[PDB]
Amino acid sequence: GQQANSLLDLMTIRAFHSKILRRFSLGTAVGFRIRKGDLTDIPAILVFVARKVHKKWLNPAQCLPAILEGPGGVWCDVDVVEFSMFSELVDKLCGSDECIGSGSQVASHETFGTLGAIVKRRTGNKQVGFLTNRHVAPNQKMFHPLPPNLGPGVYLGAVERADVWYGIYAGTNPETFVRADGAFIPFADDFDISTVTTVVRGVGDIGDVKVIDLQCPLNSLIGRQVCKVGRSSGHTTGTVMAYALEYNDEKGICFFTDILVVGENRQTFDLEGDSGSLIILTSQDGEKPRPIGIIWGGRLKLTSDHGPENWTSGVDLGRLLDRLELDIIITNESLQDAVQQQR
Amino acid sequence: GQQANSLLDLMTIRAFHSKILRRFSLGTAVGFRIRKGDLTDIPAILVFVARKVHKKWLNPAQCLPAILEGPGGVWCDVDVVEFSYYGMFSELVDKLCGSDECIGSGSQVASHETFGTLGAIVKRRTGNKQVGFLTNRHVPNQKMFHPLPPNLGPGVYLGAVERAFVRADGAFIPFADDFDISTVTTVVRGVGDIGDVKVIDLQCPLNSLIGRQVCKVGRSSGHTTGTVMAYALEYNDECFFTDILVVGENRQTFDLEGDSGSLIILTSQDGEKPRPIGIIWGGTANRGRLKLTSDHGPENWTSGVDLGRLLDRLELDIIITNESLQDAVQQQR
Amino acid sequence: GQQANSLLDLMTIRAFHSKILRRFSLGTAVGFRIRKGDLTDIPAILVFVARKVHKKWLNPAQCLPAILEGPGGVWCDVDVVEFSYQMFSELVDKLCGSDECIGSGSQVASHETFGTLGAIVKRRTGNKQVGFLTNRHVAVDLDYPNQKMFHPLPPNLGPGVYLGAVERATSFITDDVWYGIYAGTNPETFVRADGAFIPFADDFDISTVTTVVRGVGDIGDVKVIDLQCPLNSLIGRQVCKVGRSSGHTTGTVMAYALEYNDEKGICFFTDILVVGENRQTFDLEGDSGSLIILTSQDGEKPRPIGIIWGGGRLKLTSDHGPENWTSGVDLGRLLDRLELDIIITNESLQDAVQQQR
Ligand SMILES: Nc1ncnc2c1ncn2[C@@H]1O[C@H](COP(=O)(O)OP(=O)(O)OP(=O)(O)O)[C@@H](O)[C@H]1O
Ligand SMILES: Nc1ncnc2c1ncn2[C@@H]1O[C@H](COP(=O)(O)OP(=O)(O)OP(=O)(O)O)[C@@H](O)[C@H]1O
Ligand SMILES: Nc1ncnc2c1ncn2[C@@H]1O[C@H](COP(=O)(O)OP(=O)(O)OP(=O)(O)O)[C@@H](O)[C@H]1O
Ligand SMILES: [Mg+2]
Ligand SMILES: [Mg+2]
Ligand SMILES: [Mg+2]
Repeated sequence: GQQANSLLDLMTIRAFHSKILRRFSLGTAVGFRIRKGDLTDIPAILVFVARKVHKKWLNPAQCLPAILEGPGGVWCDVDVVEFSMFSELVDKLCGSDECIGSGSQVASHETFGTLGAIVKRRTGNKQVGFLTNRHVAPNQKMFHPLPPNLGPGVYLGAVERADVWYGIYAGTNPETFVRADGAFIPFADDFDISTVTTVVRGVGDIGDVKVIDLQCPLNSLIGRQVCKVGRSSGHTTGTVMAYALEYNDEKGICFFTDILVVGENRQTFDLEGDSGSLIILTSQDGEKPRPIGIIWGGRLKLTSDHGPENWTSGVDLGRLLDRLELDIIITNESLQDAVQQQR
Repeated sequence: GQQANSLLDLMTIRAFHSKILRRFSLGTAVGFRIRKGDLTDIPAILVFVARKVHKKWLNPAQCLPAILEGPGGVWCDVDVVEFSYYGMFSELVDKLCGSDECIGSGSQVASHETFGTLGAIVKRRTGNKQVGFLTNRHVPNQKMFHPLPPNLGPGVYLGAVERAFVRADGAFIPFADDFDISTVTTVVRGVGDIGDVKVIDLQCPLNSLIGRQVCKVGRSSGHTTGTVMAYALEYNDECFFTDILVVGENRQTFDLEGDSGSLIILTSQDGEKPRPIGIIWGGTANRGRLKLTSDHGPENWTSGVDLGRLLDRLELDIIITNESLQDAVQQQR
Repeated sequence: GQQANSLLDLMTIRAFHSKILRRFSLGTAVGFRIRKGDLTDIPAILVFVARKVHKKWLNPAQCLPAILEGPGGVWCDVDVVEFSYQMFSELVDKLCGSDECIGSGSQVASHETFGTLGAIVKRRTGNKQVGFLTNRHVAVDLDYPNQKMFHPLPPNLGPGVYLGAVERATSFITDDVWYGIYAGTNPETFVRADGAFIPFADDFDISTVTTVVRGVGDIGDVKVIDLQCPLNSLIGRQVCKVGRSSGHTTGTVMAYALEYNDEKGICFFTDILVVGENRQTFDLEGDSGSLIILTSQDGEKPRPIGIIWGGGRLKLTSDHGPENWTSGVDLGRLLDRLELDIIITNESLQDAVQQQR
């Protein structure tokens, strides 16, 4: 009966008790216990409650336990958490730059956001396009910086358009369930890809996607510093606080997202319009920063001294690329290789 | 014909001219004249008007006089004030709203219909001598929880509200039969130990109440300090009477919505314990402007229910030490 | 083929190229080129666009040229500007009803609207009535109990004295269809920013009126905006305004002769554009009608040049957000249009009052 040591361990304990944990919680996630506002190294399932109160005011047997035991004697802690812009860089991202890349504004007749990454299809026509958040509203036409009806811009491409077993074994509410996801926009045939850069302007050259391994120690992901560059807030930095967040409505889970990020220094990590931004691990030892997710477009009580903070939903990048069968392009050389290999 | 020297003097003068004063005012109160934004020592009837303008733009019949004489030649000043009915995050507020291990003055109390602040720990003077708490009376029992009622969130059941123009009033919630009173403290967190209620004497000099610094601890704004600006406020739109008027210090609001029921406490000027004089009244909590200086915009004002007169009418005694509280629990029948 | 050297030079160039300038812009004005957030001394036509973007995202049809040449070879620059279409003090308190006099900056209100008194004026001819000048409200219900001005409030809202009734606008050249077609106006929507004259009521006590501008002081005579003199007499000059909502503010004149577009043509014209100094707004709602006054950095008395017109992004630098802009009505031309003279001393007012017929 060993203590949990990985994201998978926490996720199976959380799943094993999910039906009961939804009875007294708004949702759950996995990470490290947060105690007196500070991150611990104690693996835990984070339980989100509408209002966190002292034990004395809870009904008998309404107090969440401190420990949970899953299959095989693997155990973990239980942690209760309450769930209640103008710069040179932003100016370049929104249309004043001579190149298009990560951070650039992308807009349709219906939505607007940030271009996350330049990617290519692994198979088939091997088209070169970009990756951004999947908006929750088929042939949606993407322009930078604005669609024709609102102002000038070039046509980038159309969003590529693409379950019962979720409601069966995950207990999702089929009427309301949404899993945070990304979308692939292949570049239109007549779009000039020589105007594309693989650099992230506010950070610099990035390395290849950092795959989130669910069996490695938790401090590989939880507590890591990240940054993002988006059209609305420019450059911001945050911390990865949790993984595999489940959110609950009255009849089951209604929201899942892979990554939870909180901005540093009680500052918001993202604003509306930053959805699609690349979530990047900042470099701690001199290596190139590596992306881990995409921002997907409530407040979180972390300190008792200050008010609740905004939180950010992220899509696991490595699993997104696998699901869409895409490769990230991180050099101009790789990009020119990808372009000439389009069929 | 001596000048007015007490609250009673001002009020008897005010009553004698009541109809005449209401004809061109939203309401009246008694206190000290406010001149060039500063409090004077000049006893005055405060006349509250929707919009204060220079006399040159007023018709003579609407211009208020500067002096009024009541029965027996007792006289006072008349002071015109622009007025209207219409118009956070800290360790302390967190404790008041549910994270503390005790319940007391400042603690959040809520029902399915209302929410506010617990003002004082009190007991019935006679009969069964039940121990309960005092808060504002909101304008079929309304049974109260800390911090939240079952339909909105977690909390312990405190008790049901006892039911006793709108006059500002407080209400007594006797603690439920199964409530653990050992979780109650008579300390006002953020202020300390308080002394006994300070009776508002209507015949002593005005400077005992008007102009005194006060503080309150409430679930919405934590600790704030202010000044008592007037007594015996009467309002008539076309309506409501409250005992105490407070304006927050440093052009900062004295209360926010949810602070109603908070204890209004005279700060200690010489080393004695601070003494309560009132309870914040709900309604007019967030609503209401008050022009005090022409340098700054209008300021918020707060309504207070006279505590000493509230306790008498409900026949309650305030409990101000945890020893007195332990005793009162043992004497309940 | 000389460079443009006056407002008239820039405006004739702008007219000669009206079709090209209007096809992809929200509007145009004339002034000095703005570069890297700063005013230059380069005469230019300002072209206002909803979003300013890099050349790489523009079709050659939509990319504006940097220079335009008109008839006779006279040329100028073209500058692209990103565009679009409550304060408490001792002064504001006096302006809103606590002062013992009425004058420029005082609050004036009707049953429907409120604003600022601009200037004390008199008719040149006829009965030579004394009154005041304020903005002409558009989209307002000007029917019998709505042209009645009071200070500070109308009888339904509070106390105040009756000042007079707004005189309907007698005109414009825009109303001539023949001229309108040549200028490209849309008749269905076009609005000319304008002022209005309120003659004082027969029983209004004019001895309660002052010609002083509180917060600035005594003013000189109206400064006529000359269209053939060098641009730096107006463009870039610092101005101030006293109004009921924001009290005293200072700004800079950024452009002249703004023409604003809609789907069919020109729908708004105003004479002056002002931007507040130090990234702070020049006006708030209710300051409309305030006198726009040239500040005197020399020792002469400040001179009025316009009136604030009432009821825009104008993003100038990349580090700061968009700034508000203010529409001003050319005072000298407004006075000519309404056949009015401004009264600038309290002795001169008494003369005009005794000279009323
Ligand atoms: N179902 C519930 N609803 C609301 N609050 C609860 C519930 N269950 C437990 N709590 C509160 O949460 C507390 C446990 O919080 P948590 O597990 O985060 O402690 P911690 O992390 O060690 O310390 P900190 O509170 O500083 O994080 C319990 O003592 C109880 O007061
Ligand atoms: N019915 C009324 N409605 C509105 N305003 C009035 C009315 N009657 C008097 N006033 C205004 O109130 C003024 C008197 O104000 P007040 O009594 O407050 O003077 P003060 O306190 O000595 O000086 P300050 O005005 O600085 O407080 C009068 O000069 C008049 O302008
Ligand atoms: N129709 C249009 N819509 C939006 N933007 C345009 C249009 N035509 C040109 N532009 C942009 O406007 C720019 C010209 O701007 P402008 O004339 O203000 O330059 P500048 O004043 O010398 O420098 P600054 O940009 O610092 O003012 C061109 O580089 C082009 O990117
Ligand atoms: Mg914790
Ligand atoms: Mg006064
Ligand atoms: Mg420019």
